[PDB]
Amino acid sequence: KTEQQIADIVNRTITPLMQEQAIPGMAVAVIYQGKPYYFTWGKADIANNHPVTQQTLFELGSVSKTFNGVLGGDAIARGEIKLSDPVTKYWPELTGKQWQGIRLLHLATYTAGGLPLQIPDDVRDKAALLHFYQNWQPQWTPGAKRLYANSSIGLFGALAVKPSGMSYEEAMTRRVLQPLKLAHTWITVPQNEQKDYAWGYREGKPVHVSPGQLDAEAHGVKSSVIDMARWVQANMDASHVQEKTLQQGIALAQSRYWRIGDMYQGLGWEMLNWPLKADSIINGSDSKVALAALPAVEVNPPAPAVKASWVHKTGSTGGFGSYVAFVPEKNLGIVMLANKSYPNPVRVEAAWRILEKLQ
Repeated sequence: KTEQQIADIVNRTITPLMQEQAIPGMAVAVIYQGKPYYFTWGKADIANNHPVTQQTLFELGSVSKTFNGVLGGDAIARGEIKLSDPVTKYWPELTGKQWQGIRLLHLATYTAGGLPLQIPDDVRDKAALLHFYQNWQPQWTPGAKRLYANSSIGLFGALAVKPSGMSYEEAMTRRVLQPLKLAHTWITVPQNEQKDYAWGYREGKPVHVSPGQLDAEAHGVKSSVIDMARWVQANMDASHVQEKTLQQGIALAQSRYWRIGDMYQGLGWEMLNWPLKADSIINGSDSKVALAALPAVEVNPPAPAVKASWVHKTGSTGGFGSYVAFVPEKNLGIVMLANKSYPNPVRVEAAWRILEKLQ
């Protein structure tokens, strides 16, 4: 209930997590009764002894897919695209017969038929990207199986913005970031903000890898703890969001498009019915399960966003580990940002422990 109790609950979980996982720096935001509480620990840059602050930028990895889903939802609300539209409507160059029957819905929800996890490192331009998709051989018919893939949701983001006439980063900045006042959220970090951009660590060493094709769409957002708290607030309850297409896009990203066991696939967001057993989300986050091709069950028509849900997303990069989770029915949420990638089951367990103790 009190700020001191919230602080005690958060510190009791995060301090031993950082010690056990050898995390150099972390920033956490808790949304409790719709209000944000911010916490920072450790170092953004070990060698220069820079501390984590409320302005520190962390790489979100796959949490970037939530921004992709919402921008896609906003495009639907504008009347620019429809999830039922064929992929070929936005990329007429994809003449391959295997692309007939594949819709934007399938790209957004990993159900196109076995698109690969990543874009190959040698595919470095649009013609090479076209050749890659043109020669891709599906494993299953569209809608049969869900197989998590950056080449799937990455292409959804790229195509969703085509009617806008803007690049993906520009459409994301104008349509999502600026209206929600996310002033410390970037895809390309400007030179003047490099001083706040944390270093990611792997095996005790600073790591940096240049971005590849579709990185912005699938995995390229960087954000601060304050903006991530604002992102969770807006996604939990968009009633204050003045821009209607964005309010509607947020709601569309939490619609239930497919059922995969106990999980429901949204646009970027993944949801489970609330209340639930902690083991479902913890075991569910293990990469062996998360990356598995599993039968997908279409929800006809998509079920509108359910308030009684555990809505979440994990994400990592070579040097970062992030996790966001929220329960709209309880006006309760958490953001966990770290400059070391650590096991997903460990993130989910720590988030569950904090949110269980707060409720």
